[PDB]
Amino acid sequence: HESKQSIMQRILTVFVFTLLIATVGLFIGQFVPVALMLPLSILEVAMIILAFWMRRRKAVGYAFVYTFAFVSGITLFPIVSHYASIAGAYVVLEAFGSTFVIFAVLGTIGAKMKKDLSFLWSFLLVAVLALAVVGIFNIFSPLNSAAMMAYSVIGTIVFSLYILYDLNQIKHRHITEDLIPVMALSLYLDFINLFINLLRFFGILSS
Ligand SMILES: [Ca+2]
Ligand SMILES: [Cl-]
Ligand SMILES: [Cl-]
Ligand SMILES: [Cl-]
Repeated sequence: HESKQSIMQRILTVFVFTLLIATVGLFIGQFVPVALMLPLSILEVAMIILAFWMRRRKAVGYAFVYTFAFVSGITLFPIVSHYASIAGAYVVLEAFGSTFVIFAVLGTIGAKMKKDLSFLWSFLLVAVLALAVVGIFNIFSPLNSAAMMAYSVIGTIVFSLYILYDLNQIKHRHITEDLIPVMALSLYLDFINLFINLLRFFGILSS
C-alpha cells in the first residue's frame, strides 16, 4: 500500500531520470547537421504548447515519458547552441544553475506548504496559452530583444509558479501510481520551459 510520501518520491525519481535522459539527448543533438535543425522560434514555442497539451488527466506510460525526454532533449540543442553563440557557452551553465535552485526551492515550498493552491489552475492555464500565442506571433513577426526579454521574464514567472503549484497539487490531490509518469512529465516540462526562458533572458542580456 503506497503512501503520499512514496508516490511523491517515485514521481521525483522519474523526474530526475527525465532530466538525465534529456541531457543525453542534448549531447546527441550536437551532431545533427545545421540543415536538419528546426527554426529557433518554432522549437521554443513548441515546448510551451507541449507543456499545455501534456497536462491532461490521462495516464501515460513510462515508455512515452522517457522517450519524450530523449527526443525533446535532442531538439533543444539548436536553442542552447544559439544563445551560447551570442553570449558565450557559460550562459548555458548560468541558465541551468538558476533553473535548478528555483525548481529545488519552489518545489520544496509547494510540496511542504499547508495552503491548497488548487485555485490557480485556471489562471495558470490561461497564462501558458498566452505565452503560446506570443510564441506563435514571434514566428511570423519576430519580436525585438527588449520585447523578447520581457517575454522571458513573464515566462519565468509563469513556470516558476507552475513548479510551486505542481508539487503542491501532488501533495493535496489524489494521485495514484498509474498517474506517476504524467505527473513527472509535467515537472519535466516545467523545468525545460523555465530553462528555455532563463537561457533566452540571460543570453539576450549578455549579447
Ligand atoms: Ca504497487
Ligand atoms: Cl499517507
Ligand atoms: Cl502511453
Ligand atoms: Cl496508488
